[PDB]
Amino acid sequence: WTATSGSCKGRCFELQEVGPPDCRCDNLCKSYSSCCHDFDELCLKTARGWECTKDRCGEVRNEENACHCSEDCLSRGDCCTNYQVVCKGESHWVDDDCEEIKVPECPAGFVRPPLIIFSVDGFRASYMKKGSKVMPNIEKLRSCGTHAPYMRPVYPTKTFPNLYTLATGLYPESHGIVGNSMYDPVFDASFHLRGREKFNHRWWGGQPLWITATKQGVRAGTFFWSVSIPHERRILTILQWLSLPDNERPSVYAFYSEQPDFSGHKYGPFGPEMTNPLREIDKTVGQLMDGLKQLRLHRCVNVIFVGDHGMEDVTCDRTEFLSNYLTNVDDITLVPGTLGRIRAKSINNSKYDPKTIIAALTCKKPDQHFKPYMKQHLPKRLHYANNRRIEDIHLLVDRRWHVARKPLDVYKKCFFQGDHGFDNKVNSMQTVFVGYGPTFKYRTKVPPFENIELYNVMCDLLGLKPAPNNGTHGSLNHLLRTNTFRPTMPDEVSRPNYPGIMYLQSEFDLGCTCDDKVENKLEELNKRLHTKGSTKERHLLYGRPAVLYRTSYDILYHTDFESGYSEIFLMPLWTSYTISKQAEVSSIPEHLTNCVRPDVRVSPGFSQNCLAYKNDKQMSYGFLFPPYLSSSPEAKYDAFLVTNMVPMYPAFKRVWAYFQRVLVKKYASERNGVNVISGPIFDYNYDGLRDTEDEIKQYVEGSSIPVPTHYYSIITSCLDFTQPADKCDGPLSVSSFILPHRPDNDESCNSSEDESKWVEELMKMHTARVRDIEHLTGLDFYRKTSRSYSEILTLKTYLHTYESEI
Ligand SMILES: *[C@@H]1O[C@H](CO)[C@@H](O[C@@H]2O[C@H](CO)[C@@H](O[C@@H]3O[C@H](CO[C@H]4O[C@H](CO)[C@@H](O)[C@H](O[C@H]5O[C@H](CO)[C@@H](O)[C@H](O)[C@@H]5O[C@H]5O[C@H](CO)[C@@H](O)[C@H](O)[C@@H]5O)[C@@H]4O)[C@@H](O)[C@H](O[C@H]4O[C@H](CO)[C@@H](O)[C@H](O)[C@@H]4O)[C@@H]3O)[C@H](O)[C@H]2NC(C)=O)[C@H](O)[C@H]1NC(C)=O
Ligand SMILES: CC(=O)Nc1ccc(C#Cc2ccc(F)cc2)cn1
Ligand SMILES: [Ca+2]
Ligand code: NA
Ligand code: NA
Ligand SMILES: [Zn+2]
Repeated sequence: WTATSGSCKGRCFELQEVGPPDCRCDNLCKSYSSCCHDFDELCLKTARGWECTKDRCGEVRNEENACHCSEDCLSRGDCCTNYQVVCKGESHWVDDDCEEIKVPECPAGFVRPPLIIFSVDGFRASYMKKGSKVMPNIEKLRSCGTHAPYMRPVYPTKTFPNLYTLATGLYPESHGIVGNSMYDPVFDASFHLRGREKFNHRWWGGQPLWITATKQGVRAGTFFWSVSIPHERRILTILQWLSLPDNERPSVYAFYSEQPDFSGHKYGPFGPEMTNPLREIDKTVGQLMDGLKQLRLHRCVNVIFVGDHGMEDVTCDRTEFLSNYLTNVDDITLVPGTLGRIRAKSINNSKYDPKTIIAALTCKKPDQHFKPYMKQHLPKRLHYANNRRIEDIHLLVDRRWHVARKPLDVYKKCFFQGDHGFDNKVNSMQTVFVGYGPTFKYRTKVPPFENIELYNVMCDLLGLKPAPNNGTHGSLNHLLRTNTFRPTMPDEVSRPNYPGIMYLQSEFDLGCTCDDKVENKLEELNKRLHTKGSTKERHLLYGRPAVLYRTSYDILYHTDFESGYSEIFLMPLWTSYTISKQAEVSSIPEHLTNCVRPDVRVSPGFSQNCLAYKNDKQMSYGFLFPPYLSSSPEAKYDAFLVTNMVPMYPAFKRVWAYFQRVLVKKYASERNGVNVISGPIFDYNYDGLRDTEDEIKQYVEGSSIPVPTHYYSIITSCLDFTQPADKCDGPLSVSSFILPHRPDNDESCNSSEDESKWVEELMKMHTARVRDIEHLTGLDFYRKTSRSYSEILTLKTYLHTYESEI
């Protein structure tokens, strides 16, 4: 019940919402059916439109008008945004040359430059070039301020998961808005786009920017706007709030536009109908900047122009139906469209079986436009698993397609030509970023970055301490003229041991054998230097990775590679090696095929053993430093040490062997040498974070050798590829991946072909940021370079996407 019988007199768009059943006058009351009776009359005036004309100049104040052109409107803070232009001979902000804003130029009583976030729904990155003719205010913000060629959204590339990521710095799996439709089995409640359930606070996790601000005593404008409040009124409300007295005035504001997403759904991203919504957005930006200039705030306010996601071409006739694959279609609930999520229709039917649902959906038709995944097998870069609201079965849908349960769902539920929600690496889903103001750089282009990074920067812009989030604070310092945050390297928690020769061969009973007794002060002086770290500067280019947790591990040096060997996990945490452009690939000699050699630096009790692999019929083994890339026949023996061995399913060895035999050398040829760091990952609870040993769910049968869920590599080279990787004077270039360690290659529909047709395609799909590998391993990489730490943080958040150029 709301006793809507109170009044909005002097309360229009009041900043704190008043508790039921007193009636509300805040920018969200319309959404809750709870506004006072006079809200429309008082708060949504429209008389006379939004622009001053010649004849209203100096008019007698008439309180009915939407905005005012009377002489007092500046002191009252409610002129039309073009007031000074029409009635005082002033120029529009877009007509003025840009002039660097070196310092904030603020009216008295402003303690800090305000931040205004102008968020646009569906604003695809290429609109900045393609619509440039019809967006002069936006093109000025972009060319005068700081801009990226595009900004990567999070998955799924839907509206609320992305806007709430902007507000919290968290992945959707952590903030909890994981789609535009959700079931929470703990609440036993559902969230939908239409409805009042979506307003319940318990859907919304983390701490959004407005709550961070408020807790730290910075006032905030209310971010959410009811759909029927027109854009001109949203802008005028923000400008009026900007005229409040110092003690009441917010420092942070948001504007939001439903366009161009609205029209994009109907007409497609580049439909001829799309020119007008882009014109109209630009004109709204023009109103804001003219209003700020009127208030003398246009060289004081930081303005962010930011999208939530792009828009792709999608039509009714590109729909795949689960009824064309499954017979039990009525025993499932599908969340449909640009991604799929599948669960059982009833918790009381124990015949529904996820494993056979997946198998019925896997590589079933030659041109199949979706791929089913258990959520924990999705590419780790999506970070889309660790939330009870995400269903175990997921369908990644090819761009341009939908998935639906039954054809009837599509014509009885064509109507649309655009949609979004696809994989966040897809070029059509990329969106925009522009920062303009005293704290942003002048005329600067920065590389593309992910939207999870903005919350930190918005906190920096406001002098706030960010709540814990998924951004890497300092990675976007290069966007800012000042207020940068000066990160420091995490402290190493565990220091390594440097073991020497301590064990005789006969102490090992590992059931390993090698044909190596086919056995000189010239070459034994050398073996010794190699085991002391004499070639370490060649293979360890950026320092040893730091171990950020408590553990026991050994550095092991070799001619061709260096490793950090875990006495707890019985395998390396990392193995580092450099392949120059000139390197040669050799084979594994026939007599060495099954060779495994005890490492006399590491005790039997902390080594793997060969008998465990012999007795584990499902599990085989691979090596981290590959024998194919040994620098000489004698160095090759080092590659067969039991301390370089890791457990691998046979199906996985197919991938790993191709990467190591063919692709490392291809990359070294293309990139003028590479440094590779590879290693195992254990993430059995799929939370994106390194497992402790007591979380391991699978071991090599009858042993304490844990089986990894993934294997990573980080491949680093010189950004200026005229310089060799091992002799690089400036910025680095990196690509990385996190390959799932699976017992089948069901993910790859072409796997029965030659590895040259499918392996690299798999690796690309599992591309990753160094930062993702850091979370998964508790390691910190690049600790010793000649680069600034901020630059290294930007490199660690880089993602190599393999899309073509936008
Ligand atoms: C990305 O960035 C985020 C934020 O830093 C990281 O997420 C954090 O991870 C840590 C480590 O796991 C979590 O710590 C654990 O927290 C609980 C306390 O839980 C409450 O307090 C915090 C702090 O205010 C809240 O933010 C929590 O909010 C979660 O739950 C509510 C629902 O209750 C929901 O509204 C939120 O959306 C959010 O859900 C997500 O997180 C939970 C787990 O917390 C997860 O189940 C869910 O799927 C969602 O993803 C919450 O109200 C504490 O009890 C734990 O202690 C236990 O473990 C120790 C081990 O030391 C045991 O000894 C002990 O007995 C306990 O059992 C943890 O400390 C932290 O909550 C979490 N924060 C958020 C906001 O998610 C991610 O890890 C980052 N991702 C990557 C890849 O880096
Ligand atoms: C009817 C309807 O949907 N209204 C609506 C929806 C969303 C928003 C937002 C937002 C936002 C989040 C994070 C930001 F950093 C900036 C803006 C405002 N109004
Ligand atoms: Ca984990
Ligand atoms: Na052997
Ligand atoms: Na085996
Ligand atoms: Zn949309």
